[PDB]
Amino acid sequence: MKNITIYTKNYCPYSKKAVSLLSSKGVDFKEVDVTHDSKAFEDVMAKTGWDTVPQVFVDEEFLGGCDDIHALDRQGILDKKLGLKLEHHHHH
Ligand SMILES: N[C@@H](CCC(=O)N[C@@H](CS)C(=O)NCC(=O)O)C(=O)O
Repeated sequence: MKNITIYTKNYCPYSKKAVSLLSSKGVDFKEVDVTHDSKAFEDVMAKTGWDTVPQVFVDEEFLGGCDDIHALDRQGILDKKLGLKLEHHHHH
């Protein structure tokens, strides 16, 4: 399983919706609540240059926010990013 992390705040509808989407995918993931934690939020802001929640990561790859991960899903490429099963056809 990949290391999936989402940074959230408890008043934010968009972080709640992103968590919901991730739950809907059947993956395990770590939620880091930064509602009350300036240091943790600043550390992540330094990493991405983004100053909002949610921020979603898969093994150090930053996928963005609520809008971004929903766009990835419409594009059909969120599953792959999250570590869901890949199928390959082998031909001789
Ligand atoms: N369109 C963004 C919206 C993100 C956003 O506006 N987050 C707000 C809270 S609801 C925020 O991080 N405000 C700064 C803060 O709450 O500290 C997304 O898709 O993630």
